[PDB]
Amino acid sequence: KVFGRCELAAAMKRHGLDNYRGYSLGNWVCAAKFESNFNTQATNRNTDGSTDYGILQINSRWWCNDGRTPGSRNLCNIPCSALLSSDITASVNCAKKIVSDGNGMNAWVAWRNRCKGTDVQAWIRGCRL
Repeated sequence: KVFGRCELAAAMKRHGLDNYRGYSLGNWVCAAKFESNFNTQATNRNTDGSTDYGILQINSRWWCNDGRTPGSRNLCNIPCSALLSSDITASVNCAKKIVSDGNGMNAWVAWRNRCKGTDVQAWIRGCRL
């Protein structure tokens, strides 16, 4: 599925991301925009044997199990396939786990590079929430 920004904002809010651990909703929408262009199927296969999965491009070394990645920790306790669902349940819960394990949003390279320090509220402006 390719989300729209406001549709994604509303789904992320229903899953509790608005101000989760100090990150206002626009941060999460901005991260998704630049990680995957809102595509739940986005899959980026790296040369270290890991892969980044789904709308938030969560990586298979620490976070989800794909059975092909060296050093696997599976800290979200999910198959990476769950991160490719059209419904964002697994991706949101795993994003929460990343932060609950002491990582900022700085875990998402696209957030660091496209979102941190900008007017991220613009990503939810004019959305029904």
